[PDB]
Amino acid sequence: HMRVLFVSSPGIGHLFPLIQLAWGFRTAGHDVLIAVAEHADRAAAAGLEVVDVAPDYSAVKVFEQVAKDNPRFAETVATRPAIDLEEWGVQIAAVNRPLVDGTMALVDDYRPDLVVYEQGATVGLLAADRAGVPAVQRNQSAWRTRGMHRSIASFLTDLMDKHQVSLPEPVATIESFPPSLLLEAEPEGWFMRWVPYGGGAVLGDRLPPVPARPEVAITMGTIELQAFGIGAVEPIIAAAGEVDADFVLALGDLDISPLGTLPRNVRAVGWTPLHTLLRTCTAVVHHGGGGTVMTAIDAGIPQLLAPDPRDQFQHTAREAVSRRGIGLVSTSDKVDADLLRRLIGDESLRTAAREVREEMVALPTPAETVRRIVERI
Amino acid sequence: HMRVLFVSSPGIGHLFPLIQLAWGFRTAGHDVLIAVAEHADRAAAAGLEVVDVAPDYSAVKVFEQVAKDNPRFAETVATRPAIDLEEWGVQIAAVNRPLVDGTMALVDDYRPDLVVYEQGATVGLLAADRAGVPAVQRNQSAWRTRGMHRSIASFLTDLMDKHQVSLPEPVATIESFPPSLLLEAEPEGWFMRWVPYGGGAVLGDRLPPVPARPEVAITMGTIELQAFGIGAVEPIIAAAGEVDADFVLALGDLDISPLGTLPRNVRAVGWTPLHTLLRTCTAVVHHGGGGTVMTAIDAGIPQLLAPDPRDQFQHTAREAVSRRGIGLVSTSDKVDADLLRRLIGDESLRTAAREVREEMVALPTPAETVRRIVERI
Repeated sequence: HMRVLFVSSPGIGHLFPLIQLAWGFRTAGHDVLIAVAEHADRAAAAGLEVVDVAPDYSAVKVFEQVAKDNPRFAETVATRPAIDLEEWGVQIAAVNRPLVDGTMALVDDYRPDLVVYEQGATVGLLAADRAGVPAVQRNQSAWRTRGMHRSIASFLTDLMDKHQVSLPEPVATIESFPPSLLLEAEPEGWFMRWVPYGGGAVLGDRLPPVPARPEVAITMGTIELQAFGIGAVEPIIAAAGEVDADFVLALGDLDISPLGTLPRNVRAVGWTPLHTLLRTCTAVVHHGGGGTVMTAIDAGIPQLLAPDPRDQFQHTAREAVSRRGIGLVSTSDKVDADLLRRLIGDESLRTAAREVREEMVALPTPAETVRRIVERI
Repeated sequence: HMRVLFVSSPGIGHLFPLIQLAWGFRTAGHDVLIAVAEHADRAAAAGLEVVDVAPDYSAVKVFEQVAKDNPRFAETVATRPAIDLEEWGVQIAAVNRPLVDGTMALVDDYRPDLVVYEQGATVGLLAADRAGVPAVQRNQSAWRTRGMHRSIASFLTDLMDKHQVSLPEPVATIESFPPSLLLEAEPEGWFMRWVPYGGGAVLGDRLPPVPARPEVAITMGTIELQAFGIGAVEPIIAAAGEVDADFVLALGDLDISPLGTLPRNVRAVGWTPLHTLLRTCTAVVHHGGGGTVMTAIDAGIPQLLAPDPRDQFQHTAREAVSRRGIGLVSTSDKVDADLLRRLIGDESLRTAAREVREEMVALPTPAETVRRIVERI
């Protein structure tokens, strides 16, 4: 019987792919606690206990750290898209820094027997050293770890001296993507079936009705929405109204009006978990998160990755999708009618999506992975 | 791979002990949906998808329906404590009635492969018949099922004709209480380790501090409080005032001002999940729900059951706690200093509580139970 600690640093997509593992551990009878520094209420709403290890976290202070430690990062590495996380070390370090004091304090109080952390959260690894216990890493997308944690730690040495901690290696790394979506393996890389989680939902007095014609979903994460705004979507909706398919627009629960008068074959829909919405869908157009890519795979439908041109974090997803052939890649500004027509019509996309789905289902479930983890330690 | 439907009828204690099973199924890769008729938001806050199968549910329309089907009930059976759930058939039927149309509709749309329902939710069993699939029952306390479902169904004949359904037997019944707390077995009764669930929480910037002195938890549930009122607890606190020990008063989210000044050895505390609170407690005084009894066992501490004298559903819990010796029984009006002193000092209570805890922990976890259920079907 164990006390297990889940560590998630701030950033899009970081939290949710930990939930199934946290529940897996709880339903196996272990004590489970999550440490986060944003969206603590979101972790609670998955029925979990959460400690906010940095109530004073500030994206502005994160950038001041970077300006201090690498004055030229902003006008160099940051202007082009991430292809390797280690080169973003100075910044990931800046993100991890404000979490350190509180995480160390938490590890002292809670005395975890194990630490599970998301990839971008080196603090997870230092937490595991402070406790002297095994750490298990959780990957959200196609990003290879390589030397990122050493790079990151190099920018946190004052903090590592203060807490007398050193940098260990995780005993296992759990991928989100199936083998054929990855070209290079992680050290001690473990594969795990993706089980979509998007938050709980009161769906209504019934299940969402099955639509007259099976629809194409155009969806945008409420956090990806804040940054780029509604500007991105117009050119996609405009494209859609020139296509032989019915489209459904899932922009969360945002005011749909300032877009304008929606094309007759595009209908807006209130928020539901993505996986709920896709059971009635034939394809999906989205921003390009690894979570979504996988949730689309779970639906066995083809997809189109169309992030805004200014998203610096969409590369690794794109290559995976292109190379394996489960979908199409473009940018939000570049989407046209012909591309959407190809999404619905190019059968080789569906064949692949279905083939990968079959590949992913054969992989260990969260429940089985918990079991494998316990045995390994 | 299966679609699994969870059915919970209105009533204190009905929903929560389904959560661990729902999570267990989801983490094993299955589709999971909860059907409720009250507190749909609570089920969502455990990260699940919920359908409200009776948006117009009314405790008042319920009371009227029994006042029609059995006018003598309201002043006979309802005035003395349930010793037998079957005797309450007319009312349990009334409670299930408004859920039938919606649940039948849901089963047609969702096509579940398996139904899991809490004990007082006969509709679960009719839903399983509609689908032609196995049902598994979940018990929350010591109540024996015996002939309750047949008695309940006998009041729902018009609705069974309408939906062309018959009443099946569950293929298994999952107990909340461990063997030595039970005198009589369910047919195909299975035992399962209790893993406390009270809802997620943002605990703060740290874990609740370990207190100066070890404390006796005086607790009462938020919904339990809406029924009985906050005055039902003055006496217990007054008593505590006169005991050379320390108490922590935990009354959910409730405004606590109506109790006025508290004795210097009783301290109020904001809401956390029960299991979190009891980590540092040495004993617990509570209203007597089966969930709470089991959460106290999981803490391995002795307990005192002090329900309001007007709680008609207290009996089965009482006998289990008395007979096994894991705690003391009284009513809220009757609690005195000497009884509290006994709670803290009678070592035989701790020995038994610890003994039962060891018995419970050796039972199958919810993860292992899911696995047993799938094998059985």
